[PDB]
Amino acid sequence: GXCSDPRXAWRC
Repeated sequence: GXCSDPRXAWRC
């Protein structure tokens, strides 16, 4: 759920 998290989304 990396692309689901706002801060992890930057790496997606």
